[PDB]
Amino acid sequence: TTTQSYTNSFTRGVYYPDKVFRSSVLHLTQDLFLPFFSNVTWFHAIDNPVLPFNDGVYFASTEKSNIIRGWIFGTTLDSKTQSLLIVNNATNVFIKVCEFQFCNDGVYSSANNCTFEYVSQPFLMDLEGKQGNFKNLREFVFKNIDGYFKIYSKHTPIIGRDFPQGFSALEPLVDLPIGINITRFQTLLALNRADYYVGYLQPRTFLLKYNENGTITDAVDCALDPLSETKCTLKFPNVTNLCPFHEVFNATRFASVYAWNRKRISNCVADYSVLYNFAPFFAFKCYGVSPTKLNDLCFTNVYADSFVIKGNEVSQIAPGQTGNIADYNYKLPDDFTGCVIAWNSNKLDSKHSGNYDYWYRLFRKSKLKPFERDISTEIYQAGNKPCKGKGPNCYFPLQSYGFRPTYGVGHQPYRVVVLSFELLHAPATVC
Ligand SMILES: *[C@@H]1O[C@H](CO)[C@@H](O[C@@H]2O[C@H](CO)[C@@H](O)[C@H](O)[C@@H]2O)[C@H](O)[C@H]1NC(C)=O
Ligand SMILES: *[C@@H]1O[C@H](CO)[C@@H](O)[C@H](O)[C@H]1NC(C)=O
Ligand SMILES: *[C@@H]1O[C@H](CO)[C@@H](O)[C@H](O)[C@H]1NC(C)=O
Ligand SMILES: *[C@@H]1O[C@H](CO)[C@@H](O)[C@H](O)[C@H]1NC(C)=O
Ligand SMILES: *[C@@H]1O[C@H](CO)[C@@H](O)[C@H](O)[C@H]1NC(C)=O
Ligand SMILES: *[C@@H]1O[C@H](CO)[C@@H](O)[C@H](O)[C@H]1NC(C)=O
Ligand SMILES: *[C@@H]1O[C@H](CO)[C@@H](O)[C@H](O)[C@H]1NC(C)=O
Repeated sequence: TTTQSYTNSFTRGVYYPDKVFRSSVLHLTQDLFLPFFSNVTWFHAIDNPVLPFNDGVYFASTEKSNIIRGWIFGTTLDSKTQSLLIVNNATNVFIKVCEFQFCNDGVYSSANNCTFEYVSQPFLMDLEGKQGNFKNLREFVFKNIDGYFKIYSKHTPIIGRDFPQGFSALEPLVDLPIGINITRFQTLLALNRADYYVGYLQPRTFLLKYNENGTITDAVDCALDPLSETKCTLKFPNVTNLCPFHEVFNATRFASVYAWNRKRISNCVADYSVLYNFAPFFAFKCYGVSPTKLNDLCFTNVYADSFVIKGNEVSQIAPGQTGNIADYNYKLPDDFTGCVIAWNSNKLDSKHSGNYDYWYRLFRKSKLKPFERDISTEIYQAGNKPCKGKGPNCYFPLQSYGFRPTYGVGHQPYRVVVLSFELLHAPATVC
């Protein structure tokens, strides 16, 4: 079973917003943070309630050695939507993104459209002074800002008070881009023959005091108390491996725009001159960076979203645009920093007697959020009758991009690959 008693969080759950060292400074940040004094649910164990996930979750736990392994994320937690899994097995982790089926207790039996996994050093550290009284308190913070699942942690012992209220910062451990939809949240247990602290983050403005050593000593909220609000107001590397752009441009089944195959590029040397050779460029509209000055810049990560679309939709693809593709199929974010590449390909998307392999979505319940995929076949509703049967007033969502060797250029196949560069203060992986 379990219990759902409520307690107070006090001044707890503040993590270094960036990776920028600061000294004798009173830097003010706006991001997701756990509100000061803000209602954290303390649970027990002796079944395992699936907790809602929104705007990140603050998770703390006090245990003897180990009874909590990891966490599960995703939506509907079934074999119809991709899901996460972060079990800290033994002295390592097991992070992965896969459409997990079920276990109802080997935590999954899914080996389908999965892979896309990330392993790393274990997130569980325990030390004892020859005695078990050293009940170290493990605090974690997770968030899913436009994917890029972020994870923060900090282990601190000498827990003489239930949920110490003293200040404690949180250091990041790993930042892997899952790029999925997360709404639910669940936790794993262990075996044997008082923990589960859970708080939710909300968008707040924090004012943080930084020590000369960079350690965050004190922080004050700016939306909690009149005094707090007033106080707030007054306050290239050793790489030679050429990037796989070759395959990116030498693929044969650049997917349809309804499933934009995103390709992450890292640990490589990006000489775009090869990118200039596998494509008589018809459109090289770069927004965040000048294409001439691309060989003197270092990007922490590069994303190569590849999809073939029609001619007008090439002009459609741009930051802040409109159309049946820019709303329901692929929406580039407004502050895009990257390049779009669209050369012609009427030799691989054509044949006599025709071809209709490709696809696109004219019918979605809402607009597509920036960099989000929506692969699903649901009949669009009309009137007040939910169909899923197909016909008038009952429409299938995606209609075909049937390509043939003889259309006008406005209808001719256009191979589009869009590069999303990362120009932000962080370890440079691509140069
Ligand atoms: C910031 O860094 C200083 C230089 O390392 C710290 O001073 C030291 O403190 C350690 C023990 O904490 C001593 O062993 C050493 O001799 C020296 O005095 C200083 O404490 C630290 N300030 C912090 C962590 O707030
Ligand atoms: C906060 O916790 C108190 C004590 O259990 C409870 O009465 C109150 O309703 C909680 N507020 C919210 C919004 O959860
Ligand atoms: C946990 O599972 C991962 C799966 O890749 C494995 O690499 C790791 O070695 C395991 N943990 C251990 C044995 O410490
Ligand atoms: C994987 O997804 C494709 C469509 O994207 C679907 O046809 C296929 O059945 C899926 N496989 C599984 C079971 O994950
Ligand atoms: C994440 O989950 C919801 C429900 O599954 C889904 O509609 C959407 O992709 C995400 N949330 C919203 C409303 O943006
Ligand atoms: C490259 O190797 C040299 C020699 O070992 C080392 O000093 C340097 O720090 C390395 N650079 C990077 C970015 O790893
Ligand atoms: C792909 O094939 C070879 C490399 O295998 C290359 O010469 C050719 O230009 C490539 N074609 C395109 C369109 O990228």
